[PDB]
Amino acid sequence: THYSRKPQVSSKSAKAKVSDLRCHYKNTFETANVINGMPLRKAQQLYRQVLAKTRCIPFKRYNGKIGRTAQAKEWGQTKGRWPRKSVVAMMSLLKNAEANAIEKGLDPNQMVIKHVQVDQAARMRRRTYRAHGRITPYMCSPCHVQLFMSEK
RNA sequence: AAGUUUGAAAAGCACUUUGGAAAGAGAGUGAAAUAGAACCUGAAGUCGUGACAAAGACAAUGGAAGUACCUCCAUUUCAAC
RNA sequence: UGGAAAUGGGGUGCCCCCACCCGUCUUGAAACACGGACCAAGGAGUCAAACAGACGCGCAAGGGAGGAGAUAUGCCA
RNA sequence: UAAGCCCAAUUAGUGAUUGCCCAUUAUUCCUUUGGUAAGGGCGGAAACAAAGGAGAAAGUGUAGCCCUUCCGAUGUAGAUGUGGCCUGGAGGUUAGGACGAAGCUUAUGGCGUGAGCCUAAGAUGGACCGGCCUCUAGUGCAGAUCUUGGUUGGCGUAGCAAAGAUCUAACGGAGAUAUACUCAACAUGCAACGUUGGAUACUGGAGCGGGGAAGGAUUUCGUGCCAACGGCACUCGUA
RNA sequence: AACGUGUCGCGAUGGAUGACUUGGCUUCCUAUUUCGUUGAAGAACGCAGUAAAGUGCGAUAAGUGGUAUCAAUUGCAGAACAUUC
RNA sequence: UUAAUGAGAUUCCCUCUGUCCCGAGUUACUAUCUAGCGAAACGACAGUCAAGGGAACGGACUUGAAGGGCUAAGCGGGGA
RNA sequence: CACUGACAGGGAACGUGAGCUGGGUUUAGACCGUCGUGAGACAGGUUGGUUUUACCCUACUUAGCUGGAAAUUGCGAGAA
Ligand SMILES: [Mg+2]
Ligand SMILES: [Mg+2]
Ligand SMILES: [Mg+2]
Ligand SMILES: [Mg+2]
Ligand SMILES: [Mg+2]
Ligand SMILES: [Mg+2]
Ligand SMILES: [Mg+2]
Ligand SMILES: [Mg+2]
Ligand SMILES: [Mg+2]
Ligand SMILES: [Mg+2]
Ligand SMILES: [Mg+2]
Ligand SMILES: [Mg+2]
Ligand SMILES: [Mg+2]
Ligand SMILES: [Mg+2]
Ligand SMILES: [Mg+2]
Ligand SMILES: [Mg+2]
Ligand SMILES: [Mg+2]
Ligand SMILES: [Mg+2]
Ligand SMILES: [Mg+2]
Ligand SMILES: [Mg+2]
Ligand SMILES: [Mg+2]
Ligand SMILES: [Mg+2]
Ligand SMILES: [Mg+2]
Ligand SMILES: [Mg+2]
Ligand SMILES: [Mg+2]
Ligand SMILES: [Mg+2]
Ligand SMILES: [Mg+2]
Ligand SMILES: [Mg+2]
Ligand SMILES: [Mg+2]
Ligand SMILES: [Mg+2]
Ligand SMILES: [Mg+2]
Ligand SMILES: [Mg+2]
Ligand SMILES: [Mg+2]
Ligand SMILES: [Mg+2]
Ligand SMILES: [Mg+2]
Ligand SMILES: [Mg+2]
Ligand SMILES: [Mg+2]
Ligand SMILES: [Mg+2]
Ligand code: NA
Ligand code: NA
Repeated sequence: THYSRKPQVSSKSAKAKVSDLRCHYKNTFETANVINGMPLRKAQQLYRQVLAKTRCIPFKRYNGKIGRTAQAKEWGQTKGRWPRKSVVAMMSLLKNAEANAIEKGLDPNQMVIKHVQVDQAARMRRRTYRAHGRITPYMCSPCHVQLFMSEK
């Protein structure tokens, strides 16, 4: 078993995924979730504008004590950020899904994202040095991402 | 500390395509890939996603008796019965 | 004789009423007394010897070995 | 003109006797369980094919041999009983399994006061194992500042602030000038890297100069490479 | 509205359980059974076509000689008395 | 008892001043916002008050008074 | 000792140490007196002697977003 959900019509759908991405899971969770119901072209425009810092990514769940901004009002929030490392990773994933649709013989201008899921992957371990001769964990948290889109 | 315990047999994924690569989407081997490499089974705890139920502020949990809605459950009945 | 009715179970919400946090020492705990983030696996009246009582079994003015030997026996501690 | 205090009533000089509300108490009915428990039955009366039915054990304890009757029932420390429940192995006996064993999952119901037992489904698994009578033991977990492994809120938070510092163009590189429509360009690909040439600074001869001992032992050099490591980054490196 | 709560289907992280066992522990028996200056036990360094560890071996170095057997060893090279060189 | 000496203990005087009357203004690095990276302590469950009684100082109990939800920067009354 | 209208008395864990300070009291060094054979003692004197942590909940101070009268539902209807 691969994907937690199944497209309505398989012959008019494209899929993509990536494992052990080495981006912060909490940052990638917010970046991927905002495009869940959007058309493919509209999702790609949003990521370009986030890199230009004219629009932001809303942080809805993992947002404890982050800054407030005026660009979060269009999402009905007050807190948002511009995580560039997560954005460029999601840009590559959309290109792969677009390539799969063209190979099948579909129109990328008529595709709508219908499924986005981000999960925690296995962690990697480093160490840090504290006062009074203590050693304490210094961990990294990568993530898995999967998605598919369907033609309207 | 640590069973290299995949599979009967490596037959360990030729080839197309997107990517700098890692990899993804197809195709194929095999009874099984939900057996893809330290790979039999794969629990608890924790997390993501979809559908649904609602819900002020009485921390939450709990008892007793009803009601609204649901029920991949059980049993009974279907003709001067 | 059906995508049937009915009666019991099961699930979630709601209403009226009821309802102090577990384990422990202590005369007295809910306590401003101590141990208490979650789960899996592990974790504590045992073996031997002397004595006594209750109960079961064999024999009885007798009861019973132990060590050892002998041959079925050269499969059989 | 009490909903206060002291007396006194029960529908009021009309006719005689109990105004009303609330218990794990009292009376009564149903069911369970145990007795210093109390009784009865247990020689199969006779007769009876489908197309009135079953049962009837001489019995401590059961799915209690059956029926009738009476009484008691809470409890820390503690004692005892249970044809009382559950786990690993042994002697017997009786079954199951590739038409799918063990294990695992549950808005799968049924049974039992309960410990628990059994069935259903798996769109799970792939080779062993259940019941009954005896025997045996390293035989049942919620907590011991318990042991070992894993996870987790705090949390994208505290912070990554001594030693003054970099700027520019051109090469290199996948690391860019990366767009669906509209459209001239900005308002839709950001940030970051090595080398060379310029510019600007620092060390300031008790030097981030050039050589040795102790200690280290290939860290030296060239080419390549960027999975992990250099707590930011790398096309670079004592990797 | 959002955050948050609850139940169900699916998926992650994690490595428990079951089945398996060339290992351990314990109890018995047999005998022409007990090392070294004729240099032992232990320590070091080396040896393969390819060879880091481990195993075996010692410049005759993953081994020479003899007896028995009877066609392999194998990741890839290489070699090729069968009457048994 | 003692000249010289003392990061030794003590009292007064001159000079001096933000020690104070009584505070005000400026600078570098922080805190604060962003990109990358990323912990610990602690953690029964939780978290609005007044009086009452109670192991004689309650977040939970009795009777009253408050209380729409979610958040950013600070603070040091309580969490005996 | 002065000024003034006057220089009243008390509580708040003998209010207030993750607010400060550390002079006193009360470790380890050392001197004196008295006591003890002695090691040592003295609510007797003297000198020198580390003051740790907030990023959690609440309270308080400011600073933002946002539903809602059956206080999220009923279609359950009330106009100062
Ligand atoms: Mg902060
Ligand atoms: Mg440090
Ligand atoms: Mg399998
Ligand atoms: Mg597996
Ligand atoms: Mg799980
Ligand atoms: Mg209670
Ligand atoms: Mg006491
Ligand atoms: Mg108690
Ligand atoms: Mg108290
Ligand atoms: Mg104690
Ligand atoms: Mg005799
Ligand atoms: Mg009775
Ligand atoms: Mg009793
Ligand atoms: Mg055992
Ligand atoms: Mg459940
Ligand atoms: Mg035990
Ligand atoms: Mg356990
Ligand atoms: Mg920060
Ligand atoms: Mg900084
Ligand atoms: Mg600092
Ligand atoms: Mg500096
Ligand atoms: Mg650029
Ligand atoms: Mg330059
Ligand atoms: Mg020098
Ligand atoms: Mg780094
Ligand atoms: Mg020689
Ligand atoms: Mg109070
Ligand atoms: Mg009120
Ligand atoms: Mg705050
Ligand atoms: Mg405080
Ligand atoms: Mg007082
Ligand atoms: Mg203090
Ligand atoms: Mg204080
Ligand atoms: Mg002092
Ligand atoms: Mg003396
Ligand atoms: Mg002093
Ligand atoms: Mg309404
Ligand atoms: Mg209305
Ligand atoms: Na000089
Ligand atoms: Na408390």
